[PDB]
Amino acid sequence: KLLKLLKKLLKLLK
Repeated sequence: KLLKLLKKLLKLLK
């Protein structure tokens, strides 16, 4: 789902 996609993109900045 596109909700877990937000966590997959978060590790690219945090």
